[PDB]
Amino acid sequence: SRTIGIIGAPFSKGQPRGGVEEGPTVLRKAGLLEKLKEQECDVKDYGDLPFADIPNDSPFQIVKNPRSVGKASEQLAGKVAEVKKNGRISLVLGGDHSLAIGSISGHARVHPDLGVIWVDAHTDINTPLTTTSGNLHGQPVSFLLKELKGKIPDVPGFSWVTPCISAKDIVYIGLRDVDPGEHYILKTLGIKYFSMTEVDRLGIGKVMEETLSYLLGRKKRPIHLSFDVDGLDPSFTPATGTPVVGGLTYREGLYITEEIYKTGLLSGLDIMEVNPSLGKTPEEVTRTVNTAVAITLACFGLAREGNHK
Amino acid sequence: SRTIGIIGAPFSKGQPRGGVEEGPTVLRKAGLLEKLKEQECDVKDYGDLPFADIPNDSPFQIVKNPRSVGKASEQLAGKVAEVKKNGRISLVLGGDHSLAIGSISGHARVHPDLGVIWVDAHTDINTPLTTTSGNLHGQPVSFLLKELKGKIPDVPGFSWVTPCISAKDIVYIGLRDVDPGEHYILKTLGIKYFSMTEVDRLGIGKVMEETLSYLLGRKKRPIHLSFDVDGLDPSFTPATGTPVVGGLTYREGLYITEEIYKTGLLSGLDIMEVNPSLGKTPEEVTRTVNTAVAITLACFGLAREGNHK
Amino acid sequence: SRTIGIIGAPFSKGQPRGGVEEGPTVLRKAGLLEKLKEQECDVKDYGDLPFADIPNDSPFQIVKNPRSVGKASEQLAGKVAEVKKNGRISLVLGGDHSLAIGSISGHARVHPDLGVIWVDAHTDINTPLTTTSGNLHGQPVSFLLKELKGKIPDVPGFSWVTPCISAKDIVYIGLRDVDPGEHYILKTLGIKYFSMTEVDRLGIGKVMEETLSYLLGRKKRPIHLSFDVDGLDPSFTPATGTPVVGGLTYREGLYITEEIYKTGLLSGLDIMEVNPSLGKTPEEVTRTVNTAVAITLACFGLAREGNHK
Ligand SMILES: N[C@@H](CSCC[B-](O)(O)O)C(=O)O
Ligand SMILES: N[C@@H](CSCC[B-](O)(O)O)C(=O)O
Ligand SMILES: N[C@@H](CSCC[B-](O)(O)O)C(=O)O
Ligand SMILES: [Mn+2]
Ligand SMILES: [Mn+2]
Ligand SMILES: [Mn+2]
Ligand SMILES: [Mn+2]
Ligand SMILES: [Mn+2]
Ligand SMILES: [Mn+2]
Repeated sequence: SRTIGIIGAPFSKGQPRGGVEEGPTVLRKAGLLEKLKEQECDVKDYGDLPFADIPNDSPFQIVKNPRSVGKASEQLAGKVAEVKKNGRISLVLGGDHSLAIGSISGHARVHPDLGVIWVDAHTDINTPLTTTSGNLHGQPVSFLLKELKGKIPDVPGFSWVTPCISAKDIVYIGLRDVDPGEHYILKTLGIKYFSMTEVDRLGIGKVMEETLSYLLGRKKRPIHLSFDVDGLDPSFTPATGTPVVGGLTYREGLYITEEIYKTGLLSGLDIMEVNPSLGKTPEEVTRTVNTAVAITLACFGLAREGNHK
Repeated sequence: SRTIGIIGAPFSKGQPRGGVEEGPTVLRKAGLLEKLKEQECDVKDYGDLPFADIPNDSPFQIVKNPRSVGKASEQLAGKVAEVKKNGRISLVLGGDHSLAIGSISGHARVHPDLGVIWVDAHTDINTPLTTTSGNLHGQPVSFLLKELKGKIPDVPGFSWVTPCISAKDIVYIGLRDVDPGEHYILKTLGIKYFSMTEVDRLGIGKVMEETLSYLLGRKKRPIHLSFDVDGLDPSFTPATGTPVVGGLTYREGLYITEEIYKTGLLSGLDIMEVNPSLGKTPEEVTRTVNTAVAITLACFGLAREGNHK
Repeated sequence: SRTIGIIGAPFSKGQPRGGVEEGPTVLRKAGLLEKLKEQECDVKDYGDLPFADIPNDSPFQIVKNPRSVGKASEQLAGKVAEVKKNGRISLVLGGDHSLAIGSISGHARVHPDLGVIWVDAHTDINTPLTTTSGNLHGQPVSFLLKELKGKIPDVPGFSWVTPCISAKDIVYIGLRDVDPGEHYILKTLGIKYFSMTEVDRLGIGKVMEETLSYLLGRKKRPIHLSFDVDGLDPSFTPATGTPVVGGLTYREGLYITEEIYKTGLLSGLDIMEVNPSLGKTPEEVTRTVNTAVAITLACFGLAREGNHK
């Protein structure tokens, strides 16, 4: 089969609300491990990463906690390279999407040929100089794209970073709130994306066929799914830091993941931006967490038509 | 036109919660008859079947109320054969889906060439030996399929049963919670099914075109729609005994039924698993019942584009 | 670019509930102007039309307030012809859809070649003689269609009306509650329509491609989008006078409008039937209004993939 390599990443300094740290904990408490075990893959829990805080982490321009966000990805990258070394799918239950920098970097150190599918309401492709909020959870892709090196200033904390993925190797699914600058980068660099407009016109079925043919056409290769829980509509994942109406349906989230599983090329997965302290009610938290687990489970074989040994 | 042959079937011993008996009553009280009359078909109410209880109905292995569930279908089968004899569409407003055994049997005694469309979140294809719950409302198809005879043990109450439908003659629409054994039967026997995954990939439009071409391709023939209210999402039919998230939308339920009506081959209909005592609030009950009536009405001509004489 | 010509039309006598008058006000207070200004079009606010009441406006048969509804459209028509004269897109934030009579008339006096896309749960094609409610907000299309002249009796208030649009030049999107007589007109006249049934079968993507090819096939030409807020499901626009379940999703409303914008042929827009006094709660009002603004904004360039100068 395909072994699972779990990695906790309770980090929240890539953004303002500290609750996303709760992510790994709640995800675990929801029985994620035994459910993956109920399925058919070996679960190797590498535990939760201990991110020692950086006492004097002054901002870079408008960018906050640059050193914390940077060392957090650095640790994670080395962590992801090890699970991928022990021949496994890296499964990061993170806090804020700024961790994708480390997740994808450590992943690419083992399989530099990987292609990325980014399910998000946002592009998270802002740079230190285009950012207006200064939150690093909305800039991970800029530090990763090869075509943007030269546009990324040397920020404290990211000297280790080497642009690992090119414009032609990533696909966005679910966009609906892209910054004017981010949109400029999408269109200028020619990044493949399926915003809600496209999902509406093609239907999720044609969307998945097209993103997979676009990435797996010429050559088969490792697939890194970075999944931001806010890619789905707030009625399904309300306990997230930046929710936007008109998102992917419960069902569309499962299709995406069931189709990615079937390629048999999943190599790394990120389950990001879940923040239970942001659910209106205790059920809003339970709804967001269960949808996140259901999502993760489809990535590893859980199919709605059924399964059997 | 096409005459309607209504049949009440207030039976609940095919499962654990006794409220599904309420089905016929609430469905009637919702004005189902006068609304069908407002449309263009003759309504002949054969009343509600009186299912005398079996005093000493001991279990078969783990299967409960086998004799009650069996005689309930037996009566219903003979009842369905009569309405189909008086040249009409049999319309069973049942309790639990175990009644499908009788509905489809009595139907096939008149038109053994019928093809079946099973709208459900479940396959209900468990046998007495594969069942874990032992509830007969999740085993009707096994007693019906010809390819499973030889696998079905002789259960008290079903000596009258003769496998009437073959694997190649039934289509599932809406699956999302199939047991590991049920999935084995689907795949082994090669039963046509459109789980939520397929509905997501093809869209309900291609799904209906494909299930109808699959059943009505070679030859036109009587169509039996067995509709489990839980085939639709709990946000539309919450007052049911086994609800599952990610189901058919209000709109998708109507399309299915509007397309089935248009074939002009509807011959039998089952409106199952509605249980008002299971609605959280009085409106949860009203929502589930009205959606059930709206569904039944589309089966008989009610179209969203409009109608006229 | 394409200049915007805003027109307030706080009129409610085309129907029974007086709250729709609130429309222009709430729509404005929601920041509609500055948001359109944030985009890329010149906003010229022609203010809100003052509809002096007609003291002795007795009914025509069963038709109520004929003289008020008629003079309201008459003023509006002359108003719409002026904005269209100052080279702009007429944007009417009305009350009840009876105003479409004036909106489309004054529009056609400037561009008689316009084609119409009518997003509604209803056809609003009843005549004075087929109407049963006698509310003029459900009869605007009959006074407009050229093929129905001869069927429209001379009603007090509409002597100025000259059938401006032919059957072949209008497309309906979202129908789900058409009167038996209205359906007769649709089918008899051969009006192009995509009811919810079609939206379900084709998907909104094929629907928009087909309605645009149907109208913009032979020749490009001015497009008048008359948008009834009730065309969308009540879960998105609950504060409307005649809501019907099974409507267009939040996302489908945006696709329609994003695709219409892209043709670059939008010439007139009506944002009708919003009635805040009909929202159950203050958020039901806010939900209906924001969805209406989001809709209007997509008509003028707001795209979910993003925008930039
Ligand atoms: N465009 C916004 C996006 S914040 C959302 C971040 B994330 O996708 O990770 O939740 C920015 O620059 O902060
Ligand atoms: N697979 C379950 C299904 S229970 C649902 C039954 B019915 O579809 O009729 O609601 C079982 O064997 O009890
Ligand atoms: N068919 C109904 C429709 S009322 C709905 C009007 B409107 O679409 O404008 O909201 C009638 O004749 O009053
Ligand atoms: Mn993100
Ligand atoms: Mn996001
Ligand atoms: Mn069932
Ligand atoms: Mn079921
Ligand atoms: Mn209208
Ligand atoms: Mn309407």
